[PDB]
Amino acid sequence: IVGGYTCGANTVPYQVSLNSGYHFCGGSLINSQWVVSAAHCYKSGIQVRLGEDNINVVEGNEQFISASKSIVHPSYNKRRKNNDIMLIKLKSAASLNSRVASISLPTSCASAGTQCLISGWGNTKSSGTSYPDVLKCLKAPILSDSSCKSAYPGQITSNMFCAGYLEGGKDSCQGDSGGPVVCSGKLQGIVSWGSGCAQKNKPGVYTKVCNYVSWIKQTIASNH
Ligand SMILES: [Ca+2]
Repeated sequence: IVGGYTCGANTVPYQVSLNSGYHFCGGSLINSQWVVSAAHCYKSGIQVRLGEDNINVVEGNEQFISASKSIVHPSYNKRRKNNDIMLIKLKSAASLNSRVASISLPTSCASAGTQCLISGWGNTKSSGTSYPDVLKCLKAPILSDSSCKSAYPGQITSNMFCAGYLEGGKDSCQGDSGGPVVCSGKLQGIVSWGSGCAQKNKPGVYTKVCNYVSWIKQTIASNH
């Protein structure tokens, strides 16, 4: 996250870190056994780390649980980043508490101008790299269809929305991928892609979670 602020320990209790001996992507806990992240985050050997603040120090409240299933959308297209969504099933159920909590899936799509909370341990610099110990946060509005598509001619599908700031300076970034965009208490976005980070006229682009709710429900139901 570029241009954000320190969330404070466990204030985003559905934020998880995906770890393969290092932090590489975010995710969102949607029930005690399942995480939503980005398809582009797929790899084998995924460990899910819940209850994190400082990802470099054991502080208490951490729960680490291996992914037992990693399910990339069957239509995920890598070059176009279309359908950038992945479900992770945890080997065992997480213990849910004030510091490890699920986030609700939307019941409808959000609108342009809606203010959301985007969070992550991703790069904090739009020029060069700096990685934070503790979870960072950014409030950002959802942009109009027209603005999103002007920003990224060719590239915007209906499973994508832009959120953030055209003047530059405030964005998600590398390492935030798969992480949450939460608006009015609902998971509406998944950090997906953008051209650099926090660049003028180039806002972040996010997986449109409202289109995937039935797919999410169906995939879980059939992976019992
Ligand atoms: Ca920790």
